[PDB]
Amino acid sequence: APKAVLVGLPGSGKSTIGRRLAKALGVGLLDTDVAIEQRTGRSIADIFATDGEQEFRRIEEDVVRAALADHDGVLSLGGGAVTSPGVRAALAGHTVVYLEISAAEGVRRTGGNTVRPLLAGPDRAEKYRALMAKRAPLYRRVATMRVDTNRRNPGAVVRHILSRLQVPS
Ligand SMILES: O=C(O)C1=C[C@@H](OP(=O)(O)O)[C@@H](O)[C@H](O)C1
Ligand SMILES: [Cl-]
Ligand SMILES: [Cl-]
Ligand SMILES: [Mg+2]
Ligand SMILES: [Mg+2]
Ligand SMILES: [Mg+2]
Repeated sequence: APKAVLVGLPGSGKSTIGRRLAKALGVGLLDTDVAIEQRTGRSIADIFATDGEQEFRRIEEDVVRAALADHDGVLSLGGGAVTSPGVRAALAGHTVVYLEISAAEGVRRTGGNTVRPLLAGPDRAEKYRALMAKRAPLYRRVATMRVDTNRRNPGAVVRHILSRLQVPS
């Protein structure tokens, strides 16, 4: 089972923190989005476009539950995985790190040409605030440690992480 599970919105640092936290703890990183593409042979975008979000969430839930059982390092969950009650259920008892980010920073950090079915222009900032508003309680419900990525250098938020895992609370 994973040493840590990372949850948060797109732009919250899951891939980069994942990377730094993993190096720090000395294990591998798995991203569930990558795992979905591997198992299905399909792009995330294609699944949403052709089969739709609900089918994506079912696939995602199965991949996440498997990953929680089978992987021993750091696991990063796609930003919408916590909307699935079965995912929240499976997270019970794990160490779960919520990477908190404000809308402005999150919006800035997601503004490239990455394909994002749920965060595509125009009015991306409105869409991001909507996701935040809906998902905030769900991240909070599952998380065992929260870290602020808004201002801190990454390598730092991670110190908060490696240090935190280690001592009581
Ligand atoms: O907000 C979402 O529902 C999604 C976030 C993405 O994960 P990241 O947060 O890893 O980009 C990816 O799973 C997909 O585009 C759906
Ligand atoms: Cl790494
Ligand atoms: Cl899901
Ligand atoms: Mg980096
Ligand atoms: Mg893809
Ligand atoms: Mg299916």
